[PDB]
Amino acid sequence: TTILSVRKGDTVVLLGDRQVTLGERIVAKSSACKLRRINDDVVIGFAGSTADAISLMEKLENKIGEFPNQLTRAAVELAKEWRTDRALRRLEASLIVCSAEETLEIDGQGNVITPEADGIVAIGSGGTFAKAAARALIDVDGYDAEKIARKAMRIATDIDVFSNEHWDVEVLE
Amino acid sequence: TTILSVRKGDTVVLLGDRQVTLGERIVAKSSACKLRRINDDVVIGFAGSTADAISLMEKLENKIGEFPNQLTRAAVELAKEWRTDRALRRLEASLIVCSAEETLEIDGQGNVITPEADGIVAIGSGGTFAKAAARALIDVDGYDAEKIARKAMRIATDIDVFSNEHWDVEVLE
Amino acid sequence: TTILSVRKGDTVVLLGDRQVTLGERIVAKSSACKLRRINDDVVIGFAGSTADAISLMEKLENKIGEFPNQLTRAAVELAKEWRTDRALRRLEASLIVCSAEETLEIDGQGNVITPEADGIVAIGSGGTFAKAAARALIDVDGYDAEKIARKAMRIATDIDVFSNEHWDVEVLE
Amino acid sequence: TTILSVRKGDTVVLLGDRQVTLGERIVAKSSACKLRRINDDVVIGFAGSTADAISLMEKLENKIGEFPNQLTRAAVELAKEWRTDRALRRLEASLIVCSAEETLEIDGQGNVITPEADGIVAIGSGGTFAKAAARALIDVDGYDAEKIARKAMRIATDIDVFSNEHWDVEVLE
Amino acid sequence: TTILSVRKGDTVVLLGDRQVTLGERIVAKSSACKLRRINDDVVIGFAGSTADAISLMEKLENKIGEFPNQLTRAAVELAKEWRTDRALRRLEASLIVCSAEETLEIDGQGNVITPEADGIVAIGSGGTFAKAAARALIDVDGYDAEKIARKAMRIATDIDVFSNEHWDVEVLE
Amino acid sequence: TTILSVRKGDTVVLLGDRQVTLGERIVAKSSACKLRRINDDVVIGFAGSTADAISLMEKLENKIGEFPNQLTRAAVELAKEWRTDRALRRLEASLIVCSAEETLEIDGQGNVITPEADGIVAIGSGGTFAKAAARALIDVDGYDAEKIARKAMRIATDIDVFSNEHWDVEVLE
Amino acid sequence: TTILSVRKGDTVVLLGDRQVTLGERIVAKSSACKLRRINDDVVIGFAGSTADAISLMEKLENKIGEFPNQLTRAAVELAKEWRTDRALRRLEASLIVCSAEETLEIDGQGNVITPEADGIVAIGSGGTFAKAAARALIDVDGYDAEKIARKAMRIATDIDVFSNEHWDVEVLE
Amino acid sequence: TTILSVRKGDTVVLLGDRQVTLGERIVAKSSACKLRRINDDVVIGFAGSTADAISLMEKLENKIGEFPNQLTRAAVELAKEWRTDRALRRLEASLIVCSAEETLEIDGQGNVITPEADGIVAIGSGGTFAKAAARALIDVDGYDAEKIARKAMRIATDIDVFSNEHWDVEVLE
Amino acid sequence: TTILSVRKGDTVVLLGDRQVTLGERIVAKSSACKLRRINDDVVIGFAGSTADAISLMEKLENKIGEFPNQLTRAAVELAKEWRTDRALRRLEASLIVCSAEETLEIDGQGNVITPEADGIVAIGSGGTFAKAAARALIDVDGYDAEKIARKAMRIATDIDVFSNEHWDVEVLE
Amino acid sequence: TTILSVRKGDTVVLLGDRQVTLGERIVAKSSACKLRRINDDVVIGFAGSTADAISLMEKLENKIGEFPNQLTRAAVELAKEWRTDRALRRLEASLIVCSAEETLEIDGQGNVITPEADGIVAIGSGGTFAKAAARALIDVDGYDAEKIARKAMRIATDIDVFSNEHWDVEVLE
Amino acid sequence: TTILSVRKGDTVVLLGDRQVTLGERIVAKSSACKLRRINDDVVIGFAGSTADAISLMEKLENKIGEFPNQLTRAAVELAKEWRTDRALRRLEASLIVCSAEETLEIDGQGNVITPEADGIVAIGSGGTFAKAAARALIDVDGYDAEKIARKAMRIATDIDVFSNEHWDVEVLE
Ligand SMILES: [Mg+2]
Ligand SMILES: [Mg+2]
Ligand SMILES: [Mg+2]
Ligand SMILES: [Mg+2]
Ligand SMILES: [Mg+2]
Ligand SMILES: [Mg+2]
Ligand SMILES: [Mg+2]
Ligand SMILES: [Mg+2]
Ligand SMILES: [Mg+2]
Ligand SMILES: [Mg+2]
Ligand SMILES: [Mg+2]
Repeated sequence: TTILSVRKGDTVVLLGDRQVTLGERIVAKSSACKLRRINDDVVIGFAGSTADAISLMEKLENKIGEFPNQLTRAAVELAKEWRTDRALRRLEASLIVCSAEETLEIDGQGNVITPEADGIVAIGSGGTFAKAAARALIDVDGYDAEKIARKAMRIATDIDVFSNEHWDVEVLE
Repeated sequence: TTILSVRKGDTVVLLGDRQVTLGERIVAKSSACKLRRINDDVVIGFAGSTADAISLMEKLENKIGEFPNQLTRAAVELAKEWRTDRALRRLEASLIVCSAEETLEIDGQGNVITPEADGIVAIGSGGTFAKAAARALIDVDGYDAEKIARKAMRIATDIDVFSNEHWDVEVLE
Repeated sequence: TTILSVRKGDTVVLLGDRQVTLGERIVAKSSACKLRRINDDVVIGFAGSTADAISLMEKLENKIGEFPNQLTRAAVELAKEWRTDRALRRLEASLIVCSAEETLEIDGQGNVITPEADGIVAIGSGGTFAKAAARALIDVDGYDAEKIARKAMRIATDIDVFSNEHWDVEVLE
Repeated sequence: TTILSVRKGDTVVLLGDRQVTLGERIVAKSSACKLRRINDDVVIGFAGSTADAISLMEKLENKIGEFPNQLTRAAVELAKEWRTDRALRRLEASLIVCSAEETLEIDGQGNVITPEADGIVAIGSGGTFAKAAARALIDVDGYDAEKIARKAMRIATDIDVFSNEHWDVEVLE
Repeated sequence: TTILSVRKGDTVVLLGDRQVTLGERIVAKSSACKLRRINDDVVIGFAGSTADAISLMEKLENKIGEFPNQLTRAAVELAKEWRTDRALRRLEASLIVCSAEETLEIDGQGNVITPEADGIVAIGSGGTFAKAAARALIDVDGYDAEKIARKAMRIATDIDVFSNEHWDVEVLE
Repeated sequence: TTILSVRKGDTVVLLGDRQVTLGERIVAKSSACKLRRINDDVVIGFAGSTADAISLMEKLENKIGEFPNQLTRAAVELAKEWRTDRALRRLEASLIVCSAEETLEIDGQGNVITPEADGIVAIGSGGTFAKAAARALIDVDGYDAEKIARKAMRIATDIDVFSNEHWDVEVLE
Repeated sequence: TTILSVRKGDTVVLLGDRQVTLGERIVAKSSACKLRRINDDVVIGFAGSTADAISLMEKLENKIGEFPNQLTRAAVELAKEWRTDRALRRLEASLIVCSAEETLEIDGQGNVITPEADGIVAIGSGGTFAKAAARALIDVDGYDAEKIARKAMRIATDIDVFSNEHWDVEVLE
Repeated sequence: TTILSVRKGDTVVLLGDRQVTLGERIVAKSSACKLRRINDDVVIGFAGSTADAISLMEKLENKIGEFPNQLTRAAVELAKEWRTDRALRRLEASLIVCSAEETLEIDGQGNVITPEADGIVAIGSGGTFAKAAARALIDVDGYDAEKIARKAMRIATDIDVFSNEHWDVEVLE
Repeated sequence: TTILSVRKGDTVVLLGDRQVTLGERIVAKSSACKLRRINDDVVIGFAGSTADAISLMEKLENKIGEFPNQLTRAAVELAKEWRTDRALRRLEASLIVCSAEETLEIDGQGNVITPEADGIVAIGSGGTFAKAAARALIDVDGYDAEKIARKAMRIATDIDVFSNEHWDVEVLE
Repeated sequence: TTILSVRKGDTVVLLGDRQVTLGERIVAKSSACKLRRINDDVVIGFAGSTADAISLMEKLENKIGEFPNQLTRAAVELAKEWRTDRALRRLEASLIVCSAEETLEIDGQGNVITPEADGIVAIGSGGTFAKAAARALIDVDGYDAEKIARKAMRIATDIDVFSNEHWDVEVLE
Repeated sequence: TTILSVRKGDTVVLLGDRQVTLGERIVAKSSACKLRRINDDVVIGFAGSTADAISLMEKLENKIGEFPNQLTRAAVELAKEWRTDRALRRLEASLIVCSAEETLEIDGQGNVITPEADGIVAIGSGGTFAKAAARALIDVDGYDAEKIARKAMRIATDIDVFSNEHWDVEVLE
């Protein structure tokens, strides 16, 4: 999987590939969407199984419900619960949560990561390749957020045998 | 095990072999049915033990009871429960769920997989071989769903030492 | 251990050897009975320790109590419980359950296995050898159920270092 | 450890050595008693730690309280509980239970073993050596139960680096 | 694999199935012959890869060349070399060597096994099942060597997921 | 990797993908040719590293040099050497060798495999998927060897994360 | 395996059972001789495969050839070679070497063991049980060497699942 | 991670680096703060994930709430709970707790460590290097607490591949 | 750690070193007291973490509260609880408990060990060295309890890399 | 380590960082050069230890000596030797070999990899990140080879905890 | 072990502790010298066993003999041989080689490390602690090389349970 978010200027994008892999060996679906809206202001992308990811999304919605305009706090509360709940701990996933304003990466080790100044966040087997590629373009004139994101996904997914070339795209802002 | 579903035209079929293997070594039964009807509109096939599969079937019936004509939703709710319930998580199985309209694959990793456009879904040690074979025939003139499914089962079960040549067949639509 | 059941004609037999082995290397008892009656219609043989086997027998009696004339259903319910109960899952055993009418094999993987048409079921380290031997004799004129079972036990228990030549015998139907 | 019981004629003996070993390496006590009376009619010897063994003794007393003159049943009920109780299962021990009439060996695998006709039972790292030695003497004129037991302990404990030459002795029956 | 030899009366047979399995998972060929003649008086069947088996056959021919009418000695010399040669020891195979007069089983553990009085020898994942089945029939009137062998192969190969129903047959003697 | 050969009619084809994967994780080259001609009559494809595959190719050329029109024999001699040479045994590869007349698969387990009647052979992580797909089309009117091979490669390489969509093609015949 | 030697008075006996076990689970031969003469004065019994044991026997003959009337030295030289030769070190076996005068046990750890004053030596899975039994009888009036050895083999082989009741016997010294 | 506290004179400092590392191989954030105030008198630094560390911080706040002016006791009570709570035990973290007066190190092994007279405490992969460096400077004229801490962080974080050069600083007192 | 108790004459001493080691690699504190008084008559030393040891101390105080002048009984009850409580079982520690009259060693294996006649008890990585040294001096004229204990601690802590030369001393008694 | 080569236009650059890491955890040198010239036309960079890398360099010089103007062939011959030589196979390294004309990557798996059309090759823990970054810039106006390489090294070495910011640079062309 | 070298000004020192540890557990000698002169200009310290270290010293003397005033080259040639010689590779050691002019660290991974500008090099379990401490003092007025080295050794050896407080000292330059 490769989920990438680039914020540049008045815009932020989120991309994910669509490959589901079994046994680290075979592609079982090449057209699975890994991004979900949860309102007008917030989208989220996931690496991990449908069930794991969705269970964690729902718990996150509850944390946004409780802390309505502190995205970061909700994220942290989610991570806290995730690490202490026996059930949740049996799940593997990583999430990126995106608003017009903030972007957060949350994993099952309990890290809650915001971008450096460059506005770049990524998860998945392909994520680091994407981050690298994006960073190469972040300060180059003519490259808006989307263009950066697309070129980086191409590069990352070409590299990552566990990610494909078919992407979902969200934009905010 | 090999369970295969092919949807072509106004018809969908589901096939499963009948081999039960112990210790990945020996055949203990060559005549076990791996398909269950649960009403007029829905059949389901399983890879895994009688007990594990059935326990998961029953939880799925409950999810259909609660979400009566959203087969996909029921599947997703099942997967959610399966991944978070301590007990269910100790079970190994995979399911394919078939209606006139939809087909879903659900596993214990929490994946919920629908076919690509070709209408093909399969699980079990033989499943991917069957999917490959079916995809070779999906767009070929003269091959309806049943004929495709039978030829692919022959091929896949000939290859998979854990699947046999005796099949159960369901048809819908 | 070797527990074998052969049904031929209007007769069924159940045999078990009497060896208890420790550490997979030394015989601690050569005279342990591995068969138990639980009413007039039903006997049961076990591979596994006295305690594990009996605990599972008692849970099975309860399942027969709840589903009085569906031996098969009780068996399945037992298997279901066995697979989902944390405690039961820590036990190693396999059972064969015999009535005049039905014979079932239940193991800790959650399989519930009925014989093929040949009426033969067996468990234990020696079970598959016994099954093979019995099958060779099932359709031969002059061999009733008991005679088949005895010859197959000789053969299987000669081969299995974990089974001995001393057998308990039940007859029904 | 070596605990040995020999029943011959109108007499039964129980012996245990007195060595406590740590880390399978060093002797921490050479004068620990491994036998306990629990009334006039019943003694018991243990292999395993003081705490484990005693916890299991107490549960056994309760089983004798409930089944007052079925020593064998109590033993079996104890084994049943031991195997299903999460807590008890974390204990390592083996026990021999002796009355004028019966002798039983119970372990943490859930075996409940009575002697063959020769009246010999043993547990511990040294137990099998002792059994062998005792059996050599069981049918020899001039050797009563005690004499057999002592000679066998000498032999077994000389062999077993985890047992010593200092023994506790009980006689009944 | 299943290679079986039955000697009864003035006749001996050797059978082998034809399944080649990769990764203990998939059938790569269902029509591979596992028997070789090496002159008028001697045939040999193998479990193991073409290359391993043949390399060992050739070394065996050399041992027969050197010890021309002591089949048993040749076998033993082969086993001796096989166990001490670094190269040969990296091979996995088992062989059965058959003449009008003698039958020997040789493996990579260095065992050299001749039949018991019943004239039955077998190797391969299926071998023991076959032996069991054959032994059940060895003393039954009407069953010559071939008939026994065929029925046993059916039974064994039906059981062994790593053996198939297509057999090669040699007869001597 | 996916290397596939289909012989139908007076024609045989050989295809290989071009992906090189490191650490089972990342694509390091997407344009590597895995097929080599060695004269006018013989081509060969490999799964494995450039160095391992080539070393084995050269030893195979020598075997053809020595046994000029027994392709099968050369293959077998190669396999024999490969399995007994200490150095060669440290290599991982699989080969398919193709002439107008014969096709062979050789691996590092020492198997030498010829097609069944359907004329199909394949190796690599994607090979079995390709074989399945090809077999589905082998007897269907309109599908010559090349067309079969291309469709099966699409299917297999779409499935195998370790194979790509860029193929080299040889034809003979 | 159980090989036992008892020296009492002006007599020494050597016994071995005849069971060959594969995979530590099935008996492949119940009639294999584990004793070999090598001249008029010296016999030897082995635990381990025919090939390993014989290879080591032959090296021992050479050591006796070089040190003709120091049985003990030959034994030690053999052990020395066995421990330093790469090839020999890959073999599993233990030997007992018997003359009218001396008895030695040699293993693959490089121990060379002579009896205590009681004249008893034993190897194999069953060896220590046999030693224990023999020691119980060594000093009892009426038991000559053979009688002791036979009773101890019964006892040890009854206990050892890897030894049987069929014995070869040599007498000297 | 490197968290360091140096107390010298009427001043104490606490430093932490800002690197978050994934998979022990890649830096995911170089600007994460690892220090938290919890009132006017007490700050705390952590090695471990945001979620684990914060969960443990909150439990510590509760312990300070219950034992208001025994920092050391709270620390010990926290450690006690941490070691006995199933959930907490699944977390990896280490903490340093600092007041004007006391400094404590608490880890998941249940150690509660106060500085030696030199006033130095440190945790993390880099902690022991920092301790070593600080100790070299503790008694040297001209080096106040901050200066010592800064130089030791440079040194330790230069060495530790899992710590970076960007530090957060607290001073008390 | 090294905790040692020597009782000689009308005096008993208890000593412990002060080293705390992390990761079996580094000294984190060289001045940690490992002895605690709990009233006028009883002191106790521990090997293990502050938290584990203290938790177990407190449970021991409760056992003394309940069995006020049976120190041995309290110890045994503690051990019983410790071995059956899920939480306590996750702790590693060993204790020595000392009164004017009795001395006991308790570990997490559930052993409860009293001295031999020589009045010596010790725990920790250095404990057995200390016991050896003390036993060498126990019967030598001029050496009272304290002098013995000090010399043995020197010797043992010089040897044990996990114990240091700084000791806490208690005397009774 | 990060070694990167970018060829763009009539220029090629080769960069390597200078960090040497021990135990995958501490930096032992931050100023080690990982590039070596070997004549006027050819430079080479290495990941791996000085000794391993240099040993392999010297063998490569010999291969260039033997195949003077086929850089690619030398590389392949080196890889061949490296994979078959027992000694060389014990070394861990990867190399990049650069001339004005060709660039090759050689590893210990025996891969020999040339760049895609983009002219980019990289090895080391950081290599794939550098490749990703370089690829993002390869086709952008204003970025010559050096500028691309420098920016990609910054990015990759920022990410790779096993690479640093200090680089050696060669230019050809 | 801790071997440390500090070069400052016109002077270089080399120190080593004297502790030999067995089984990572016990000190077997506290007075072993780990430094050797090999002429007037060169000393060397080692971590590792006497035999390993000395064998490697001798090979190094030969390399200095061959490259008389290129200390660095000799070191590199030694490392080269060490990594390719089968025998040498079975040794564990690390060395520091010191002259008036150069200092080199050589290990069994094949690294050859010279100091950074600060002139500090160290090996052994304690080495990194020493390096850290030394670096803290390197630029501080009043601290010559020896004084730095001594203070760092104190600190490092106090930390490292595998190093002691007794040091050997050489001075040059
Ligand atoms: Mg890809
Ligand atoms: Mg099949
Ligand atoms: Mg048997
Ligand atoms: Mg002893
Ligand atoms: Mg089969
Ligand atoms: Mg693919
Ligand atoms: Mg036996
Ligand atoms: Mg750093
Ligand atoms: Mg010490
Ligand atoms: Mg870095
Ligand atoms: Mg120290």
